[PDB]
Amino acid sequence: DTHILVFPFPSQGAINPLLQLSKRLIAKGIKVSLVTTLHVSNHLQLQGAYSNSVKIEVISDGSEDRLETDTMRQTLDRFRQKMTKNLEDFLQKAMVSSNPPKFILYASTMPWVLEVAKEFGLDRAPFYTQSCALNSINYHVLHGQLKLPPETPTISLPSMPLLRPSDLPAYDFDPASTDTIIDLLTSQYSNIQDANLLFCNTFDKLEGEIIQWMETLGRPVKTVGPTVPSAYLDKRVENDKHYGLSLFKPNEDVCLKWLDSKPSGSVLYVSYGSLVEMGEEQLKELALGIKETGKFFLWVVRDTEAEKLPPNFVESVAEKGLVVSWCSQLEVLAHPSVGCFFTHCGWNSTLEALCLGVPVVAFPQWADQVTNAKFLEDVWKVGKRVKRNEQRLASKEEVRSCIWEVMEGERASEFKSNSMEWKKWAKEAVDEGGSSDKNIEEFVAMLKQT
Ligand SMILES: CC(=O)N[C@H]1[C@@H](OP(=O)(O)OP(=O)(O)OC[C@H]2O[C@@H](n3ccc(=O)[nH]c3=O)[C@H](O)[C@@H]2O)O[C@H](CO)[C@@H](O)[C@@H]1O
Repeated sequence: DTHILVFPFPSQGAINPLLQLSKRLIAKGIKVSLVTTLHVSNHLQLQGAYSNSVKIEVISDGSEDRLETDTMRQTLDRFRQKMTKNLEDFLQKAMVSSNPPKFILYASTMPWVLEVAKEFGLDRAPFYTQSCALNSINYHVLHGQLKLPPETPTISLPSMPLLRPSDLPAYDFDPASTDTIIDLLTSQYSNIQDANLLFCNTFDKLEGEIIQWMETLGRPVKTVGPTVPSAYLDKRVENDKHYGLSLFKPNEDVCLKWLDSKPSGSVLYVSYGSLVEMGEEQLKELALGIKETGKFFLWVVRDTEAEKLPPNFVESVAEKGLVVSWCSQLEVLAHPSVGCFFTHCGWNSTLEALCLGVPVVAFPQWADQVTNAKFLEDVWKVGKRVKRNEQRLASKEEVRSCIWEVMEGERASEFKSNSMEWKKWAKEAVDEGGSSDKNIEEFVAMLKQT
């Protein structure tokens, strides 16, 4: 049996991509052990009931958890120190077992794992879960060719589209941690000389030239994305309709029946992000702008954010809008009545829109969302970004006009045609013989040779 370890960043918001990749690997005959923390094992249902199910290895005792008194630097230092010892202790045992691991695939945000693997003589590779465009930006910040505030009005990197400073990732949302955040991201490219491979959560037709640029750094690059459940793509992995490893228990849904009565391609699905907080002022303009379009809309917004909606808003859109606390985003985007997706452009949501063929109204808020939005509008051409003013407020007029332009304007047919092409190309990449399937097959072949 060929056995490997997968070690994602141990957070709910960061583990889905390699859980999905793990499922593609076990479908090809690889035995996978998920290395993780007590916290993740307690909050997620990771155990499958089958012979080839991902094996869960909890290697921590919770002492690596953040304390309320920490600066981000202190939390990161304690995590690295304790998890370095935890991984060393785990490999001490695993490397002398009956079927020792032959490789460790780890999140790119834990670059310290490479030095542990190096000491043990264990093959290893980081997984970059975000876009390949972010790899180029972060690499250029590490090597001095770019700065956190761009020193120039325009940015022309190699094999990339032109970027304005507003298109660059915004991580100054927490000004005391900005320096720590940039050091961690730039540290993901520092030790790649010793990586067996570099894995990226993207596909060749989506970021081909950037991937080719990344291949000039000296190491083989394997695109294995999009990491979206097989049911919404190639359908080659039996009932894989969710991101997790345990059996899928669907929630009671009020969204699909409502969508069933609406005309095909007519409704705007709205989500500004499951963990994004929006100010009352901005939420009011967003709400009224959607209302002014007169379109049917399905807005998913969590209970603590829903309390910030204007009074009488929900009652005022009783006819055209369904505002709910939760829906299955994949099932909503796959529904034929959904014709546009108002999104914050998180990388997960970006790939879901591309895989499901839905045009977008882009409303990025922080981090890599701004760069993803730039690509959705200006490179992939599946939608438009909401214009904000000199105070960064997107007005209700700016929200309404953007929605109308994507769904009804001169380029509306272009966006739908482009969305349909990307859906076809994303499915092709992960289906048999595709660019991502080939890379996965190549990895599995390499593992079979040890
Ligand atoms: C790529 C990534 O790591 N996350 C992105 C984003 O979220 P991301 O793009 O992951 O967006 P969400 O947090 O909204 O979604 C998380 C997951 O929950 C699902 N979902 C969400 C809401 C809902 O009602 N139902 C549902 O099923 C989505 O399909 C997705 O798979 O997180 C940050 C937002 O602060 C971004 O900076 C990240 O780039």
